[PDB]
Amino acid sequence: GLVGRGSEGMQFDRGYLSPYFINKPETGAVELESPFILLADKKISNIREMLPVLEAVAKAGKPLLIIAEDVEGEALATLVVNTMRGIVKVAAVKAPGFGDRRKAMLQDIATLTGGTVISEEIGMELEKATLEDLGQAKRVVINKDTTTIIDGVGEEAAIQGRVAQIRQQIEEATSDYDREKLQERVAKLAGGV
Repeated sequence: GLVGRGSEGMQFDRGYLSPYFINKPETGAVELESPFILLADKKISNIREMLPVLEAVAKAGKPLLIIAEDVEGEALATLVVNTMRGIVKVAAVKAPGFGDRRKAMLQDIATLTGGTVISEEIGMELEKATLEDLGQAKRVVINKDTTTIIDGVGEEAAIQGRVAQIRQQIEEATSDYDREKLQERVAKLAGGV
């Protein structure tokens, strides 16, 4: 099953949470150059937990892609109004998958991009997130159905280590279904380098 080409980015089947993020109307897509990337494993709905990071990226002068369980209510509303006013170049999408796998893929993305997942179970506060926790990529492209992360800035050794972790998980898998879902994570990681 050789792939006769180089990587084409890490792509997952989640699209923009608002059409007002679209900055490339020709292709109905959001294209962000050198974006910061926020990874959170919970639903973001309060403006309170969104402003700190927003002011941070606004200060650095960089676009931001937010990947969380979901982004809605006042939080989403604040992202939309500020993006339309041109104060920040943001886009929000739901994290891929569900359950434990959703969490594992959020970590795949964090590792690929040099970011840190803002994890609810361990007590991490979104309002306490800093630029250091944000991941980065050369570019991201989001349309109605997908999100593509191009050239994540993660440490090469860390990314290779994550692939090795998944490889071991595959050997320990008990079904072709599980093995293919694990292999899917490997292919996505390989696509983002």
